[PDB]
Amino acid sequence: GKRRVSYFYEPMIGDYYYGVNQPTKPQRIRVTHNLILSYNLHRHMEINHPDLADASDFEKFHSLEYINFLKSVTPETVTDPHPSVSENLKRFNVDVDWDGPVFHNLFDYCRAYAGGSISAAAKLNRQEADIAINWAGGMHHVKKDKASGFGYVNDVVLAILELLKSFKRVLYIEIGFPHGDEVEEAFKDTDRVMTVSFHKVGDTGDISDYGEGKGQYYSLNAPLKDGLDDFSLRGLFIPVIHRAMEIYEPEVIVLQCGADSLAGDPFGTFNLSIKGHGDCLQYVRSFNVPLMILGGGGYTLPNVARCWCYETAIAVGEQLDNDLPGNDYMKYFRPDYKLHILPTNRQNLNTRLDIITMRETLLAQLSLVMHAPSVP
Repeated sequence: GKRRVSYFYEPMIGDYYYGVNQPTKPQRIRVTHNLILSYNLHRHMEINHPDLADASDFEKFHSLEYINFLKSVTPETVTDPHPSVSENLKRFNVDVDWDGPVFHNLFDYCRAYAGGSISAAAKLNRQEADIAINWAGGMHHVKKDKASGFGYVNDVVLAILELLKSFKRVLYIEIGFPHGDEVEEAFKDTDRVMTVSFHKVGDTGDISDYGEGKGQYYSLNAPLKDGLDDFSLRGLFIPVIHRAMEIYEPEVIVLQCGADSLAGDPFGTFNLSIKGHGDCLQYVRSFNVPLMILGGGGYTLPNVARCWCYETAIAVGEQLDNDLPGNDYMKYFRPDYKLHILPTNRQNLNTRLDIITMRETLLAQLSLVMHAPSVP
């Protein structure tokens, strides 16, 4: 009676990201896939090729001038760039200071990763999967007109728009490092999406940024300090999601599993193990409610691949051996060659009392949902 799990993967995505002549250059989705197969997880899920997204899909959320710019970005146009190209790279926040899809096939990279998310939504809509996974997605911080990180299109908004065609109520949860402001804002004035964001304290997503009009109280924010550990996160996550499920009764869940919240990420300050990150998914998966699982940020490639391999196993109801079976990227897991990671020595600035404080605030906010003028 296992859950039906559909796993979306474009095998050419590494080719779009690094070019056809770098087949062994480590690419986060290609390596994640490698680890998943090394644990025989293909035996427990359906592997699906996504339908590619196109510009018309992107333009539901994104500005035409931005999407046209992305179409123009090629190795020939951005190498020795004309000043007009450099100015656009700045205006649209496209970083060209690393090898990556900018220098290979940016637009098809976008079509493939976003297509995975929108294809996952369509499959959940047709009830052909109970859980749909797209690790290449989860780009929640991409703006209508600006890129961010690994992301150039906001596949999360696009996926949620797709789900709203068939589902009355969507619960979106995110455990990546930054606030997915762009997702929260896309849905801020509706009660047909509840957003719950666990993120580093920053410029957006304060604990009283809880929604507008029909959306009042349907945006939840947990702005957390440096050094978040498994214990702290669990103490907040489980009670808040327990109450959200009881009160909001979503028809479908989207979980963004951004891996920049892991210990030792060079662009995050949190201290989660893979067990502590995965515990969030384990709790969500315990509900027999349709589920989309997405990736996101995460800048220590071996830790990202371990994290999403482990979470694939959680999705399919398998336990994995911590001793890594042979894979095609073994040197990157030296010297211990384990699936799980240890937290660093980083102090947790989120005190026990800070966690109780935020918990009581969010639980109180959810109580106010019961008094909303109308029900979705």
